[PDB]
Amino acid sequence: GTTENLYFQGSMSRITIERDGLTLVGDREEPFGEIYDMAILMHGFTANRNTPLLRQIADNLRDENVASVRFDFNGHGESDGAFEDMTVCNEIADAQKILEYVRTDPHVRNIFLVGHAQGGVVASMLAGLYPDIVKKVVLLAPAAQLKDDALNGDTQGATYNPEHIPAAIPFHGKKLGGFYLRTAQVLPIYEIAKHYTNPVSIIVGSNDQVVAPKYSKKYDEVYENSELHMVPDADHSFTGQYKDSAVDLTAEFLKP
Amino acid sequence: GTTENLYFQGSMSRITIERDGLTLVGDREEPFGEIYDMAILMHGFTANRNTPLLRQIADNLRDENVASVRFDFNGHGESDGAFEDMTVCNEIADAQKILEYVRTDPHVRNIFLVGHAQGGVVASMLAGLYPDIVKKVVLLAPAAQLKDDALNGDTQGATYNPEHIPAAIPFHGKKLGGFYLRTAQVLPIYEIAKHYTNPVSIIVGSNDQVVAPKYSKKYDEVYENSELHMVPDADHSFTGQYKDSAVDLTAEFLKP
Ligand SMILES: CCOC(=O)/C=C/c1ccc(O)c(OC)c1
Ligand SMILES: CCOC(=O)/C=C/c1ccc(O)c(OC)c1
Repeated sequence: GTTENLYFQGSMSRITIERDGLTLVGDREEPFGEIYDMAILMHGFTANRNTPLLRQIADNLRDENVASVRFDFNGHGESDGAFEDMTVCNEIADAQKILEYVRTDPHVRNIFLVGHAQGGVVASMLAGLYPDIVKKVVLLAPAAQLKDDALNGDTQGATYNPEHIPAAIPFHGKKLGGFYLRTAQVLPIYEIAKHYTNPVSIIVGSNDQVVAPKYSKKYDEVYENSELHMVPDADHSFTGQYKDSAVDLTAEFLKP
Repeated sequence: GTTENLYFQGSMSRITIERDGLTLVGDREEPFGEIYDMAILMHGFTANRNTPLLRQIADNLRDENVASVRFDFNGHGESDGAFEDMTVCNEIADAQKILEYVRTDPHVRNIFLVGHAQGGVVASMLAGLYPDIVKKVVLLAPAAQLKDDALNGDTQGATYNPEHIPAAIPFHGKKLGGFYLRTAQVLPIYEIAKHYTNPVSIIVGSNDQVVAPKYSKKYDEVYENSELHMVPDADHSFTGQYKDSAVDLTAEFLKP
C-alpha cells in the first residue's frame, strides 16, 4: 500500500542582468516543460526578492506550470546601487530590463506582472508602458500613497518641508534620497496605469496599516478589466496566516 | 602706441561624475574669482556637449563672469552607456547628478539651466523638480514635440505602430530604444515644467523645421515668469549667423 505525491518539480536559476552599469540579482523558477507563462514578481520598499510572500508565490505559480523571476531592485538586497539613489522611476527602469530579459526568452508564452506595495506601483506603471506585452497583472497592497505622503511631507513618520526637500532624509537606519521624494510628488501613477486594459487583480488586506484602502479602490475604478479582493484582517505585507490567502488569489488569477 | 586686448581669462577643467555606475564626461569653465553663478548647459538628441552653440554659450558666459558645466548625456559623446538605452527620464537622472555636483561646490552662488532642444525638455523637467534651487532657465528650441511624435508613430521619419513599439528602431544608422518612445509618450512635460516659477527665457527660430515653434509658445503660456524670443529665419540648431543671436539672448538673460 505505497503512496507517492509529487510536491516540487522544476528548475531554479540565479540570474544577473545589467541596467546602466548596475548588476540586478534575481531567482528564476520554472516548471518542467519547454514552454510556460512567466510572472515577474516585484518586492516593496526596503524589502527584497526573497520575502516569504514572493518565495511562496513563485512556488505555487510553478505548481500551476507558471515560471517566475524575482529581482532585487537597485539599492536593495544583493543588487548594485546605494539605497539613497533608488527612486520609483529607476525601479521602473530595472523592471523594464527584466521584462526585456523575459520577452526575449524562447521558452516563454505570456508575461504576467505581480507587484507588492511599492512593487505594485512599479508593476502598474510598467504595465501602462507595455500594455501590448503584459497579459495579466496582480497588484498586492499597491502603495500609491507614497505620492500623497511625499506631497504632504510625511513619509511613514519621517517629516520634511515638501517645498524644500533635503538632499536625503534619515529613514529607519537608512538614507532616503531627496530625489526619491521629489519624483514621488509628480509620479503619474494612475495616468499611466489606466493604459493597461488586460485583466488585473487587486488584493488588499482589510487591516493594512501602511497604505489606506482608498489607493486599491482607485486602481479598481480606473482599470477597464479589474477585480478587487479585500482579504479580511490581512496586514500590509500579507505575513504569517495571511500569506496563504494572497498566494491563493495570485495563483488562481495567473493559472492556465 | 601700445595696445592690450584680453580675449580669454579663467580655468577649464575636464569633469567626470557617476550616475548609477555610468561615467558622465563634461567641461567646466569658470572666470577668475572665488564665487560665481554657474550655468548647466544641456545638449540635444544625438548631439554632444561640444556643439558650436554650447561652446560659444560657455565662452560668452565666462566673459560675463558666469561659470558653466556641459556634460555628454548617457549614450552620447564620451559619456558611458549605449545610445539605445538613453531615455528622456535617464537624461533627467544624469542632469540631477550634475545639479548635485554644482549645488555641492563651495564656489557656486546661483544655478542656471540652459538646454537646447531635447536638452531643453530635460532642463524644463529638472527645473520643475528643483524649483527651490534653479534661479534662471534658458530653453533653446525645446523639443517637447518628441512626445507628440512618439504618440503619432513618426520620429523624424522613423515610423512604427505607437501601440506596439519594437524593442529598438533603426534611426539614422543608430538604434533608438523602444523604452525611449514608450516613456516619451507619457512624459508630463508641461505639467512638471509649470512648477518652476522663477525667470525663464525661451529662444526659438521662426523657421525651426525639426520642432514646431508652437511647442516654445506653449512653454511661454505655461510659465509664471517667462519671456519668448522668436529669432526671425533661424533654424533648429541656431547655425551660422543665428548662433550669435541665440548666444547673445542667453548671455543677456543670465548676466549679473
Ligand atoms: C513597497 C513597499 O512599500 C510599502 O510597504 C509601503 C509603502 C509606502 C507607503 C507610504 C509611503 O509614504 C511610502 O513612501 C516611501 C511608501
Ligand atoms: C534635443 C535635440 O533634439 C532635437 O534636436 C530634436 C528633437 C526631436 C524632435 C522630434 C522628435 O520626435 C524627437 O524624437 C526623439 C526628437
